Amino acid sequence: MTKQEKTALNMARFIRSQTLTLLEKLNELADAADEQADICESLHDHADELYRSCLARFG
Amino acid sequence: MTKQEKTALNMARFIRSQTLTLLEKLNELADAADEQADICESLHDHADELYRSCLARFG
Repeated sequence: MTKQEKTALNMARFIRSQTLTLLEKLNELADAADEQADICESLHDHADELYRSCLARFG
Repeated sequence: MTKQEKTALNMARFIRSQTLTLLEKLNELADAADEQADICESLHDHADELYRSCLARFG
């Protein structure tokens, strides 16, 4: 991979992990963050899809 | 807002900014990251929607 590709891939990994952490936090807030947790569940799946796509293309 | 809500809101802001940075990086790679940039454009819009939702609910 190029160095520029590696930066992007590392950032995609980081975003996937951050979105999981946020999902956990929103889930822990229960009813007080219910709709937000549902949006974040989708967000995390989308971050995972991006990471996988980068890995397959660059790697 | 609660302190737990503030943590979540701050994290949602951070993720929105990180996804924009990644989008810029993927766009700069042009054809070499085209599909990934298209996924990331959607990802950033979804992060913006999450942030806005948290802000309106917690704030």
